[PDB]
Parts: sequence; structure tokens; C-alpha cells
Amino acid sequence: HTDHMVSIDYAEGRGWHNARVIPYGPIELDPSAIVLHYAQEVFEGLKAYRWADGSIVSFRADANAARLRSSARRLAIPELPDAVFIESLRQLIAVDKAWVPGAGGEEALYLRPFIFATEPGLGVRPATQYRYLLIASPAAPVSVWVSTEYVRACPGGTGAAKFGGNYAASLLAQAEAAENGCDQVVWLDAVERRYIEEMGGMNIFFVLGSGGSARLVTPELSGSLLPGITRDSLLQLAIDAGFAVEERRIDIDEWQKKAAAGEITEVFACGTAAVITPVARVRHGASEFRIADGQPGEVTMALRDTLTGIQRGTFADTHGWMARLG
Amino acid sequence: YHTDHMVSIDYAEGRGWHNARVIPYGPIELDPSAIVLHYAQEVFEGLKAYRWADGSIVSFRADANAARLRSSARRLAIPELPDAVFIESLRQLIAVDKAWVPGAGGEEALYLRPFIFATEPGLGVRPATQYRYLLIASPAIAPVSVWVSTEYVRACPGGTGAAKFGGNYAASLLAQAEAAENGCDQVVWLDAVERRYIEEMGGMNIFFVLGSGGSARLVTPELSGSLLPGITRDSLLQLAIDAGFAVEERRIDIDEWQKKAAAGEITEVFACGTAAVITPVARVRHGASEFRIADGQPGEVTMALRDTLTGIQRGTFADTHGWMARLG
Ligand SMILES: Cc1ncc(COP(=O)(O)O)c(CNc2co[nH]c2=O)c1O
Ligand SMILES: Cc1ncc(COP(=O)(O)O)c(CNc2co[nH]c2=O)c1O
Repeated sequence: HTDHMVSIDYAEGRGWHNARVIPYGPIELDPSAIVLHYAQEVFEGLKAYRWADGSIVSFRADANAARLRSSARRLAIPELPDAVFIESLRQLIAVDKAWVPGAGGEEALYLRPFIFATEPGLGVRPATQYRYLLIASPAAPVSVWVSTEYVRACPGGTGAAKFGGNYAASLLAQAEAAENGCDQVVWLDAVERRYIEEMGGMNIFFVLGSGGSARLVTPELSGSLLPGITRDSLLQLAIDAGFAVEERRIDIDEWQKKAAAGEITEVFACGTAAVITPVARVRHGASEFRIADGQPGEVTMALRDTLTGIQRGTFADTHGWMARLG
Repeated sequence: YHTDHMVSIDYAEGRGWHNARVIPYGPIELDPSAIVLHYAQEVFEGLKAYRWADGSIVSFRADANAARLRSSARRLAIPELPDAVFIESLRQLIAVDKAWVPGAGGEEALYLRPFIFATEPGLGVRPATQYRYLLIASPAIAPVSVWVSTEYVRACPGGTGAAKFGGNYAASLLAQAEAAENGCDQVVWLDAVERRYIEEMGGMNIFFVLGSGGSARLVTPELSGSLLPGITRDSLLQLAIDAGFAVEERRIDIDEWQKKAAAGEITEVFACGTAAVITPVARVRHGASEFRIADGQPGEVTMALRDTLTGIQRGTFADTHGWMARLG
């Protein structure tokens, strides 16, 4: 973690107030603070990048701001205004700027904005007191384990929110994966236990065919998986590069069948931390199957090169995704 | 409000659960990266301590809570707190804060809140290697109306609904607001997959009474894997059998509830749980539909069971099943 953190308080009637930059250090809670009992909390994640001209920039921070608000609404948490969200990013970079790594490769500074209920009380109801903190931390094909025993979120629930509870529910599967020598978990839909949703901390894309004829398929926003900002961006970039894209349902049977037939030629996972991570093989119960030759796919690495290029300030930001933080 | 003291126990991978100690009730500290603040790795319980006429403090089925906290812990990848350490923590707090247990023998008792949360600093999504357990205490039949949630779902099969886990409660807060907006006091939740089978209330299990007198049948949702196996629920099923009522655990459709209530087949409805013991349900809102349960008054079977269970917990009715045990 870096040297400082940004703290902001909420009190009913007063709104979000008392924003201040303080050292990174322990915080205090009443034993009956609602977050310790009923998990009323939401969070975000995004990076600060250093550019060649010496500036520090963010990638689609406005999207994170709005998503923290969408998550907060689902959890009955008062929304942090986008302007205050953005300003907290600027405040932290101003004091901890030396922590942002050099330009220009994979290295960046990870920013963790988060909100938790602090009001003391064992009644099960939305809190009237909260805290927001902003902290910072300095920041290869994988195998995936299909979870059949566990479900992470369901329609009408909290899966489209970045809510701590979704991650808690995933811990046992994430241990069961490692016990099968897999790197990550792919989650299936709650209702029919068939349709691909997402991985534990990433969205998932499928490449079908190859060359100019190659096209992208990704699970549609079901209501129970996260609308990732990397996912959103890659949809836009694929369209920019002339790839057909389909947001639709795809189940594990279609995945296995089309991979075996060689129609699915690449699979990749995407998210803020790794940008894009190739998926080489899949374990589904007793069976295992490989994606193509198990190596990083052509479209996979082309999209990754485009997106990291924009983020590092090497390639034109045609969508106006980058903004200055310091 | 809270009593004077709390019990604190730490978990670390070399020591396991250790350093159990009675300390004043007061603020606790967490690293900003403590896993509970990001990924909600936490579970909890709730039970009461009762003062009896003879001066003793007793627990009701505290062994059941000890085991359920372990079951909850297991589902949330939390190292289990041994049952003996759980029971001892109840005894430790009652020993110093006994004077806080209210007088015998009405509705008043001392509510106990055992709870575990992840304290290890780290932003990696993995089970914590460090936890804290706290035990805190807090001093503790009007019919209610219920709103059937059709828009929100509280837990998923394959999920965490059979565990007493903070995240189930977090997920439920938005629906509880829609209920108030429609005049109702509590929320009834339906199953995730088919959006039609009755699960439970936000903090209580639900029962239906069919018919009347000795031939009445007590009906309750079967354990689905996504609703909480309430200890009050478990006890009332036994008490119903003791009394000679037929009991049925099964899947019950929401469209069956209103239909049988309107036909006079469902004669009573109630909710049960640690805090209120039994709360009669008078009225139900489901979408546009609204229906009443009989005359809206507490039902005969409802109050017979409530009187028996409260009687056992206050020591005035014979404890045939050995549910009551000395705390201090
Ligand atoms: C469940 C889940 N799905 C998808 C994603 C990808 O979302 P994106 O990053 O906005 O593209 C994340 C990562 N979300 C996080 C982003 O930064 N830290 C995170 O935990 C996630 O936790
Ligand atoms: C979702 C849910 N279902 C059912 C119940 C009833 O469970 P029982 O009390 O064991 O009969 C509770 C209350 N659980 C609590 C028991 O004490 N404090 C509580 O929050 C609950 O929170």
C-alpha cells in the first residue's frame, strides 16, 4: 500500500462530507457496526498510469464513478457523487504521485475505492452512517475450473453490483479450482446451471473462426454478472477493428462442442488488473479440453495490444477514455 | 444498546483460535485492506440468555447455534470455531455481565450476538488467514403484514442461503424498503429458480396452519438449500408433534397461499425466530393482490405453540427435550 488514503464520511441529513487525506493506517469501528454483521459494502478498482510526458492518467474513471453509484444503489447505500469520486482520485495521486510506476509497460498503480456501513446497530436495515476510503497498491495462459456445485449470484440478486458478498460466496469454489490445478473459476447461471456467466474477477470472451472472418462472442449482461469496464471497452474496440460481436447466451455444452470442432479458436478473460488473459484449457467435472493449441490466440493478443496501447498513451485515444489525474 | 463487556477471540494460522478474553465493550481496529471491508467474509449467530425465577441464567438450544455457526463458517471458507469454545464464550460474558439479563419472566431476555469477521489485510480474493470472533450482548405478538418480493431474490441454490452470512442480509435491504412503501411490515422471499416457492422472511421462517382443532396441519417450506434452518422452526416442528398436530415440510407455491387463504383452507399464518419467538401474520400483499388471514387476529394453533415455547424458555413448562441449559 502507498503512504496515504482518502477518507470521506456520510451522515444522514448531511450527505457525503469531511473529505480528507490522511496517512494509511488502522481505522476504528464499533463492534455493532453494520458492515461487520450485514456486509453493507461496495467497491471499485481501477488504475493510474504514468505517461511519457510525465502526466498521471486514468482509464474510464468516469465509468467506475458511475458503477460505484449503481452498486451502492443496489445495496441501499447513498451514492457518492461522481465529482467527489473523481476528486478523491486526484487528491491521492497529488500526495502519493511517486508511487506510480514508470512509463510505459504493464506497471501501474492500483486504486481501490470502497464504501462500508459504519453505523452501530444490530437492526437489519440500511445504515445512516458510512465511510468511503480510497487506498492505492503497487501493481500467461490459464486453466479454468467450471463450478457445478456452487453459484455465485442469481437473477434479482446482486451480481450486477460490485458487492463484497458476491466474492465471499465464491471462496469455496476458488479453493476447489486450485485443488484441481486450475487457475480460475468460470461460473454458470443460477437458473439453468448451464450458461456461462464470468470468471471470479474477470469477464470472458470467445473467438470463433479466424482471419477477417473471426468474430467475438461474450455472455450478454444477464443481470447476475458484472458489466466489466474492460469488457465494455473491448466490445467497442472489436467493432472498431471490423470484428462482428455477439452478446448472447452461450452454455458449457456449446463451448466444449465448438472448441472440439475448432470453430472456437480462442478464449480469453478480461479485467482491470491483467487487461486480457488467454484461456488455454478447461476442466468441467471429470473432463478436460484444450482451446486450439493451448497458445495465446491471434485476436486475443491483437485486442490486448490495442487496449494497452491506448492506456499507455502510445496509440490515439479515439474514444476519449483517458483523463489526467496529476 | 450494549452491555459492559465483550468476548474477543483471535484466529491466526499458527495458533488456530486463541487468546479468548473478556474486555470492555469498545471500538475495534481494522487495517483499511482487511478482507471483511472488501469481500464480506463474515458469519454470525443470535440467541438469548434468560433469567429464571430461581435466579439462574439459561440458554435455549445453544448447542444448535454453536453447530450452525460452524456450518455457516464452512460455507464462507472460515475456520470453524469449536463448539466448546463457542459455549465457553457465552459463559464468559454472562459471568461478568449477568446483572444485564433482565428480570424473569416475560418477553425480556438478553440478546447474544456471536460473530466472526476476516481481519487479514489483503486485496487478493482468497480466504483470510486471520479472523476475529466477538461476542456482544444487547438488552431485548402484534400481527404483521407481509409484502411478497417478486423483483428481488435473496439467495440462490448453490449459494449462501442456508448459512447465516452477512451478504444474504445485505442483498435484502432494498426489498425491505419496497415493503414499507406498500405499508407492509416484513418481506416474504421466493425461490430463485422458479420465482414461485415460498422461502422465508427477512429474519424469520414462515408457517401455515391448515384447518383447525386437533386435525389442523402445520405446514412450512422444506429446507431448500437457500433458506435458513431456523432453530425456532426446528423446535416448533417438534412441539407440534408433541401436541399431536400433523406436520408437513414441503414446497409451497405463492399462488397456493392466496388461493387456500381465500378458500378458508389456510386458517393461520405465522413467522418464527429467536427475537420475537412467534409473530402472527394478518395480511399479505402480492403485486396488486391483497388478502387477509381469517379475522386478522392471532390464530389458535399459533398462540398455543407460542405459549408452549415461551413457557419452556422461561422454565414454566416442562423441558421434555432438554433444550434449556445453565449459562450462569
Ligand atoms: C466479478 C467480476 N467480473 C468482472 C470483472 C472485470 O471488471 P473490469 O475490471 O471493470 O473490467 C471483475 C473485476 N473488477 C475489478 C476491477 O478492478 N478490481 C476489481 O476487482 C470482477 O470482480
Ligand atoms: C434469514 C433468517 N431466517 C430465519 C431466521 C430464524 O432463525 P432462528 O432465530 O434460529 O429461529 C433468522 C433469524 N436468525 C437469528 C437468530 O437470532 N438472531 C438472528 O438474526 C433469519 O435471519
